[PDB]
Amino acid sequence: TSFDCAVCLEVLHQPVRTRCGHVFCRSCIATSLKNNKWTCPYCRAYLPSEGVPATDVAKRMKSEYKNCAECDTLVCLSEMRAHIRTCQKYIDKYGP
Ligand SMILES: [Cl-]
Ligand SMILES: [Zn+2]
Ligand SMILES: [Zn+2]
Ligand SMILES: [Zn+2]
Repeated sequence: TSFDCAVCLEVLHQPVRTRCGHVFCRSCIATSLKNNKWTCPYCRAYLPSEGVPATDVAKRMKSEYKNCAECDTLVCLSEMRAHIRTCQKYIDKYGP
């Protein structure tokens, strides 16, 4: 599915595309590179940088809605991170 992150598996937040064509949350690939420099955490390809903002994916996420996995509220994908931040059922299940 075009809208999940290949490291955390949640709906993408600020999607970034790496030179190898993998798409991750900006913070997810930033933290991966902090620990294991110059490597894609999904396919292990050489990365000279975090990548570029996946503005095609960000655009499409504005016109997509999906149910939160934990409370079933229909949420816009662009706003899903903000939803799970304060979703009590999510917090119940995964912790703060
Ligand atoms: Cl709803
Ligand atoms: Zn992520
Ligand atoms: Zn990759
Ligand atoms: Zn929820």
